[PDB]
Amino acid sequence: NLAPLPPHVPEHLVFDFDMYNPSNLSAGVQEAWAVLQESNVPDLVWTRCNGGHWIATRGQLIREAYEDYRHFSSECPFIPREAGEAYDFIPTSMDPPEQRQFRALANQVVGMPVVDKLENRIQELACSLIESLRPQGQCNFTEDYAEPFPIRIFMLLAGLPEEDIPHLKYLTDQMTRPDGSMTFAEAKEALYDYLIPIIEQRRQKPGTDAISIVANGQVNGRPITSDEAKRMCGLLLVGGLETVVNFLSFSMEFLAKSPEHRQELIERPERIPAACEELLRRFSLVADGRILTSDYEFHGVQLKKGDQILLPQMLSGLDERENACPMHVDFSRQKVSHTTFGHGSHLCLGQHLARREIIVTLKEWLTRIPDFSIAPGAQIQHKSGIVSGVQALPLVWDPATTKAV
Ligand code: HEM
Ligand SMILES: CC1(C)[C@H]2CC(=O)[C@]1(C)C[C@H]2O
Ligand SMILES: [K+]
Repeated sequence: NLAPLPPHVPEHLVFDFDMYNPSNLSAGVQEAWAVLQESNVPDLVWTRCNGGHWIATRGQLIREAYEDYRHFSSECPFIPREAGEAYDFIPTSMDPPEQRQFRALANQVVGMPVVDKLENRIQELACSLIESLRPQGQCNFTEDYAEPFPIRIFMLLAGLPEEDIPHLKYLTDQMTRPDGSMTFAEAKEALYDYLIPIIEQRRQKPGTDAISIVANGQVNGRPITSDEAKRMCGLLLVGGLETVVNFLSFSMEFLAKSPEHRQELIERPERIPAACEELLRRFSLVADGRILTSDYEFHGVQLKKGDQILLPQMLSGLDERENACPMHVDFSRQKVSHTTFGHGSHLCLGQHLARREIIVTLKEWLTRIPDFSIAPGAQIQHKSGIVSGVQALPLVWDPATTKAV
């Protein structure tokens, strides 16, 4: 239901958008969010859903807010408030100056030098999974590739057993698209419960895995504490288990529905890096926010200290004012503008791993399975949250049109 309208919010700014169950979700989750950018809607609106919060609907305001960390703090970055308050991951729950020291440590496990390290294991696993699917002429892409590929890469990088994936995937699901079986705080508690003994073991007997690197690392000189290491590893788990996993399904659903864009990439494989970028814009999928540190007049709207503001990273690139014809996918876009990996001091540290996983998937899938479609009669359902997603993606192809390499 709807929270009572606070006294300082004018009535002409009310627009009751539900980020966990938007009205037009049946048309596609990105399209459902894009109703916030129709001609009747102001640049900054208030929704009474999920406890009541502001929403910035346009790339210009979203970028400005993410840059101004003095007014828009990441101390409480999730809606609803009880989730944002419980949220204490590092570095995301910190503002500069304190935040920055932890980014260098995190960069040690997912930074560009490390991604070049994993280059061939990433390639090897993608090829292995796709060739296993190729003769079947069908798959459930979410379960058969979108989950195993990024998650098994992350679990190897973190030195965690693959048998733990269903448990951990359940918990990160509850932090991003809750089904109501757990609050965010309970899921976060359960994630830390998993991590605490592992952190302890790898500070006594350190190794070469990402948890060992974070847990034995230094933070601008001084040792990291066990608690900080846990709060960093929690974040890396969510990123490894929820981001590329869900993005790959949006991308493959689009290609399965658009033979012309497929053929363009088969005909012209060197455009695949650019296509990755244009797909990251069109099927952007993260939406978090900030909390006001003081009363502040922002673009002619009076924001109050403690107000939460959703700053949908998803919406910047779908904004017609940043990209003409924003809902159309054009691999030859001159200037692809988006904030899919965030903006400001919290720019995604995993984005280099993410791009490699996406580009390797596209190259290696189209090589072996150039021609595929949605299974006949299937209605693809999307789900909305902090990270939006695809419920299921049944694909079909003629094994005779395929190639083993
Ligand atoms: C398509 C894939 C991905 C997308 C769209 C994405 C998106 C984002 C966004 C929007 C933020 C900024 C959050 C904010 O400002 O509140 C972020 C931060 C971050 N992401 Fe990613 N992410 C992706 C993949 C990953 C992966 C695979 C990892 C692996 C560990 C990762 C690690 C991080 C970290 C550590 C931060 C925090 C940086 C900081 O707070 O200083 N990301 N991501
Ligand atoms: C918003 C995020 C997607 C981003 C920062 C978070 O807390 C995430 C949920 C995981 C990481 O990639
Ligand atoms: K918090």
